[PDB]
Amino acid sequence: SLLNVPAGKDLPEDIYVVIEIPANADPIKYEIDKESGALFVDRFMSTAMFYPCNYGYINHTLSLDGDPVDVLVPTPYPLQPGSVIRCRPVGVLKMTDEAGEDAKLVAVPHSKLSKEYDHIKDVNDLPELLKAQIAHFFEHYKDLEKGKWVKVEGWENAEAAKAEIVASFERAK
Amino acid sequence: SLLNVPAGKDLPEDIYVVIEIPANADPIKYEIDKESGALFVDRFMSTAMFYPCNYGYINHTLSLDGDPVDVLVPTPYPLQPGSVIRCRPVGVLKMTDEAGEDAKLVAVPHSKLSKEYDHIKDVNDLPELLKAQIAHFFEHYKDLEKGKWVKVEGWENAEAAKAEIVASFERAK
Amino acid sequence: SLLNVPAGKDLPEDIYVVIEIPANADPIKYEIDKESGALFVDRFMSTAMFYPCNYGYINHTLSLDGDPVDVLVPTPYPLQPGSVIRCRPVGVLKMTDEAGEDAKLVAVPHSKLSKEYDHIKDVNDLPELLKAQIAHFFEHYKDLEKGKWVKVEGWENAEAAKAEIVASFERAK
Amino acid sequence: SLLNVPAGKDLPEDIYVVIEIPANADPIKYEIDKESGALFVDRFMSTAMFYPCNYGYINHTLSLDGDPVDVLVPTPYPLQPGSVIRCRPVGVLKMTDGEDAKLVAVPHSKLSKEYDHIKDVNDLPELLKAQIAHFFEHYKDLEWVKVEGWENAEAAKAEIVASFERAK
Amino acid sequence: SLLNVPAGKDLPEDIYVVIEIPANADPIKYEIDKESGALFVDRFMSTAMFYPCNYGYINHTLSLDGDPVDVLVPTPYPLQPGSVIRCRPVGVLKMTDGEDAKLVAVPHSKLSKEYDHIKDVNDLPELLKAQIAHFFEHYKDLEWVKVEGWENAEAAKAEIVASFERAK
Amino acid sequence: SLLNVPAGKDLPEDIYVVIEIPANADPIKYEIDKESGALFVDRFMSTAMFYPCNYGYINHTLSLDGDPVDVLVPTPYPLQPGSVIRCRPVGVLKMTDGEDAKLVAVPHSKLSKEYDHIKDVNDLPELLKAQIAHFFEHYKDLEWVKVEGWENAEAAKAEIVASFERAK
Repeated sequence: SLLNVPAGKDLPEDIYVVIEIPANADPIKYEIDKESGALFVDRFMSTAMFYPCNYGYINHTLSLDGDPVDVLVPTPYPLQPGSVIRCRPVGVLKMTDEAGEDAKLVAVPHSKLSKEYDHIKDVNDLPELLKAQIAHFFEHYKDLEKGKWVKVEGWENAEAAKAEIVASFERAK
Repeated sequence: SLLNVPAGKDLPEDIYVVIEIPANADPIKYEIDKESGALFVDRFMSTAMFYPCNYGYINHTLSLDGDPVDVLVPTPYPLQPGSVIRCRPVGVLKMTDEAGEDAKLVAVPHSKLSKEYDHIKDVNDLPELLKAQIAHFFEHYKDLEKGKWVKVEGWENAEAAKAEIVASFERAK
Repeated sequence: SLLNVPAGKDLPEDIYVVIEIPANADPIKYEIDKESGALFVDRFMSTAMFYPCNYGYINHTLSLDGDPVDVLVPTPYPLQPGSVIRCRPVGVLKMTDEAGEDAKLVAVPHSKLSKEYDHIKDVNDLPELLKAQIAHFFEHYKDLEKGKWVKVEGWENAEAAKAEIVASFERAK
Repeated sequence: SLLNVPAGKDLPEDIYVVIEIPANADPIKYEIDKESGALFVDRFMSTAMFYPCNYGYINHTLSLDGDPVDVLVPTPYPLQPGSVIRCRPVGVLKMTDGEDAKLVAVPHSKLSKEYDHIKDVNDLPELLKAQIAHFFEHYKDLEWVKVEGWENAEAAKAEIVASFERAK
Repeated sequence: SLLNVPAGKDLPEDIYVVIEIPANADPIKYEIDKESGALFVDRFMSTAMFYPCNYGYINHTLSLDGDPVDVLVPTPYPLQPGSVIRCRPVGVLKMTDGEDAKLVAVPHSKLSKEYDHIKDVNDLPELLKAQIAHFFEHYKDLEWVKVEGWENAEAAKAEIVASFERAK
Repeated sequence: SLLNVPAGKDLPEDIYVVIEIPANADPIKYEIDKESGALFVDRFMSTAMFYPCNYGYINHTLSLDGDPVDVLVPTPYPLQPGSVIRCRPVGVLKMTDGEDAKLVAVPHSKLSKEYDHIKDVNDLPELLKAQIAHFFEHYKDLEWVKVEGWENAEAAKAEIVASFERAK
């Protein structure tokens, strides 16, 4: 089951991300139940927006918010909700919402799966448009939800990202 | 696995439905094997029709036909086969086929996932067109299958639906 | 889980095939991890080609290459990656790659699921165009991958196919 | 522009069919406006059904009901509404609702060889023929038709010719 | 050909809307070239958003900004870019970026009954009305607009009439 | 109407490309009929391959093979068959089957900035350039071509100019 998926081959350089929401999909926010490993519908997004990247999490990680580390993974084509992709950390989007601090990692597919992201070694190597869309997205997707708000603080490098993976992995024990 | 999915949070008001066939999909009738929890192809429908709603079942229920209670769930967008959605009972379509009596529940997404179905508290609140299409569908999808026939008897309220859920849940023990 | 799926109802006549790649899909090569039963992204194909059939494997089989027997399954509509379909053996495509000998079976949906393939009792009954596309595909999909090469040797009948299923099934014990 | 398309290269064997509705598509019934040649939305179908084949007409034809000869064209993939496809007549589904007829035509061999074996109505897959009948029999239920039967390639050609001359 | 489409059967109650952008589609902003009538790619949207409704214009109309009256049309399924749909005005979303207005129209009852109950702007689903405002408010962020509010069916008709006469 | 589209705003730097085949679509080869301007089905491809880019031509051009200059245009999302997109030439893939050439053009900066960095053929992603070569090299296998190589933006412009003047 997805529950048995490893955090990665060689953390924090080599990780697996369990996909929950494909890029460019209909406004359905899926989430993998951590008890059954099944794909649950979290909710139908209220805004007319779509995820700019595939969104998921790293298994066997535990962050301060109590949940696993979530990651955005750009790929040539949208992935199946519930699939596992091997990728590597390149940065982190830092923000704050009605609950407190939030941080989402950005990771690109591993060289074994494609050589299109080999030159992307850090947050500053990602296409600027993409970065702008990701920020804009998180900053506005919950707008039609009363009580929820998001403020994008900024981006951090691969080091900070790998830092979060290792911290959260050790903490998950 | 899907096999471990609960019948619901608070039966019969709050239930989870395991989706097998998305709305508006290609003529493939999927079914979750109750032994493996895997999605099996039951058959390729012979008629040029499509399910008007997402179709699935409530786990941990056992009706008189020997199988779990099946439900039709309307949503804004088609759901992934094998996903679990939290919804609530609003009515039941009663019919008879070559095997005997058959009844399929209609349930709408729970308020947590969307507020579009809050005003739909009973079978009589559902759009008439939708009800007509659901009946028409079940009454004709097996037409090109020799030996199978369906006759729609009628609709019943939320009470009758919740009655079926509770009966079948207790019976599943 | 998919890991618990049987090789078939009555080998080698009646088998189940676990689907990994749907026909006519985007260039993503999926693969079911044999440890978790989860769907992993193997890689993004480099060529501008798509699988002519649904591609998967028979569970509980072990061939000489160390992996389960893989099968190509034509259907009216593309199947969900990770679904299980009941079909029957009609032939085998024989070829050789940079690793050595390779053979892929062709199987058509079982009569229970559809009556469109009943007249297809052997490799020679398959549409010639289809056979040409399958061969062409395997012969060129890895062209943009340095080190990999494929040479199609030829087709064999239902007998040879059933032979491979039985050998690999017994060997998997 | 779509209005300027000919009935075909060589009636009634070789014809051009203007596609209005694609096979396996959403229940939106489009129709080319004979005045502008633009694609109009005729109506949203009310039954949960889809056309088992692409659906269109042969331009420059006039059947007794005042409309051009309409045809169903099976293809390996759905065509674009408003595209034109070269085919050859293979049969006609007769029915009554007055009297109505829908021809079946397959892609001309210049576009594909997948249909060379289908010379007549009987050559068409039984299931396909059965899905077409059922569809036309039931798609207007929530709004009626009775399927009379199938007629041959010659009958199909006869309908094309009559309607074409009749259009002149 | 698309240029030859009329403003409608009976302005301002019964109108034809030429669809340029489908609902829920990829972020590609198309626009019909008023000179050729062909479908041009205006630009690729930079925000991760999609039109909650089909978007187009009423031919033969001229608003103050030199363009025809643009309309948003909700349908059960996305329409084809370049298709024409018969509708009836139900409201207008006002905003400023000069001043801008976007009418909302629903499918004419001849195409569907699903909207007969929507006689006015208030009849439209609150969420739908809220997604339209937010979209127009935020889709050009990465390239600005301020939503003033919603006006009624009468206001909508008034805009159609003025722009139509103004086009003459 | 599609016949009335110009070759571009400013040849050979700024050109309009009429798209006939979308990127990543079903193996249906469409082509705009130069007589009606309607979208015709040329044939159903027999190989399991798809165009890695949108494919079309520059209207009002006449290459030596009697056809207009054909172009491949990479976009973030597949375009609609029959739409027109403003681009700028960046290269040309040469081959022999007589001699054949296919220009590559990217979206004009007015539509997107995602391609401003691609000034020449070498600027195009190696993989993309490699998928285009392989595709044209193998798509007609089940029905032949040999890829000669890639030429620059200047070579591309030269082809546009010659064919345009030649069309006059």
